[PDB]
Amino acid sequence: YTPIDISLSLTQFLLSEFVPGAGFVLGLVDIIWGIFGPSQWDAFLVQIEQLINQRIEEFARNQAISRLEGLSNLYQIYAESFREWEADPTNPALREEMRIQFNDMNSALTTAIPLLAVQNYQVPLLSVYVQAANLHLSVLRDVSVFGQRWGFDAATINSRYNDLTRLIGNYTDYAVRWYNTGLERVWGPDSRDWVRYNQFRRELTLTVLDIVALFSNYDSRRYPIRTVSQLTREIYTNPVLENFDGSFRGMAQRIEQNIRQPHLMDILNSITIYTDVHRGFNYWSGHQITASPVGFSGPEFAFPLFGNAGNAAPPVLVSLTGLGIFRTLSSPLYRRIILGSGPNNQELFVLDGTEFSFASLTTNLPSTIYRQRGTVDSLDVIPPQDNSVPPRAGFSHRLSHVTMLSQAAGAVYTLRAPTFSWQHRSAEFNNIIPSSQITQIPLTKSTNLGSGTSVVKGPGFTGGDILRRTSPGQISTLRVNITAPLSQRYRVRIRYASTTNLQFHTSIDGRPINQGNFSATMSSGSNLQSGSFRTVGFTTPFNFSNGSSVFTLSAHVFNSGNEVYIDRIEFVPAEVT
Repeated sequence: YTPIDISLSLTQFLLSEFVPGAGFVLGLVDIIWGIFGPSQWDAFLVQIEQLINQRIEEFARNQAISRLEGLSNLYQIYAESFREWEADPTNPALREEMRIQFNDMNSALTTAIPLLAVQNYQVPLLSVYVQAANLHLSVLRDVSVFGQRWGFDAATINSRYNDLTRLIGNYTDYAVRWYNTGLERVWGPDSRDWVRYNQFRRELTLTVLDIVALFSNYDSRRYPIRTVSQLTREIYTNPVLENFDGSFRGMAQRIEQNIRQPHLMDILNSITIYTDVHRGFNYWSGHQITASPVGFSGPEFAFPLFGNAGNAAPPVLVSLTGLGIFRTLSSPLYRRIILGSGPNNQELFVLDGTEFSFASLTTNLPSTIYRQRGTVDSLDVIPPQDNSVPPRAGFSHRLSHVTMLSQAAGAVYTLRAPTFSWQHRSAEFNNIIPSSQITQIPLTKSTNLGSGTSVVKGPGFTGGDILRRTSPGQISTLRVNITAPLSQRYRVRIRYASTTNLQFHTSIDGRPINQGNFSATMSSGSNLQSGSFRTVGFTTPFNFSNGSSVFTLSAHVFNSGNEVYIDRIEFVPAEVT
């Protein structure tokens, strides 16, 4: 198991078991920290060193691995003490131990951390910094909750919660600043650079950004109970270009521009693939996709045809079944040639096959084969989050969209390189609001946008993209399914940024429900950082009248020309005060 396999399972844990307790505490031991030896840490460092091409200087490299082993042994002491204390929480002995162990844990973290942010080696240390920072917020969150019951005085507990608050933000900002710096250091003009650039973005989303997005949930006073997030960002693969022995000069810009722009989240319904021929070689020449709005709250639309519809063989219909497409086994075809080219005998850089497999927890589903299988497996770059069940059940992402990159007009060869888009399994097909948890629903999971609302690129720490609007109006509208008894009262919070004070109004099924004044959070022309956002609630609770409702959100009472950014809304049970 690699840094990518560990990280994916950690993310699964953090998305399903985010509640203060022993289980959380021991959870972090079984997944990451219950390890002995540099081995895993050296593996975490190598994974990024060999990507940005920067091996950390020896001394610093060893010192960093050493602190990691130190934090590992100590947390193992801490976790055991906590397990015992929670069992006999009154035993003054156990309660003094926890205060002893806590302090040591905390001070070790405060010291190890800067050594994981060594000058000039900030980028390759990055996944190891994120793992420590995650541990730290976790322990600060620990006193903040059980400090009194351990015997701490309200004054220290209050200072710890203040540290937890300052750091949740400091850590978030550091990770995003360095991720963005390596990412640009890796960019280049030719296609070889794009493959490296995209690979950095891909792996660092899986091992850094996906963790950072959950840092906000450590704020114990804001998320007292089980809170549940959803990651809506997309990661990409391009079989034809990632497996090519060479490099098409100056093609990077083209490749990026081909990636679908910020948009509301949609569910893939089908792909109809078209086959052409050249020199006795059939290949995937073009295709057409059809997708539905989240929750299928709208009708199935279709995108224009990507590529060209060839006649060489009849169209193949790939239609969604099960929990989606969790695997693609691609077959790239590189027909190279020793020059002499009138427009006729040409080089081919395309795919002549791909097997699509459908996810399921119950049964083994029949895949849909387009011509033949291949050896380029998606699982090798986007692995299961759970390796104790077949990949069909432990899959971490599901296919969302397939573009089609082609050769520039005037290029003398045939390039048919489709970029595949992958969606995190957490972004559920439906928006479900149950009881006994603070359900988070990002606004990209909206059924539709209001006039003038834009889906803008996320800042890096929100787990996906965010909506924006510069004048009073309706933001968006979303279908919601309540599994909790309708008797349940809820309250809504809105994580947002705004250069102005304004009102947010909500309405369920046309009926006005909440309204309130929210204030500004940033100066005009400031660049978004964790501080720019605020998560504010409405005081008045409400009930849902029906199982499936249409929730609408709008902003008012402000001059146009101001930027308003809205990330997500949270449905908090009324009993949580």
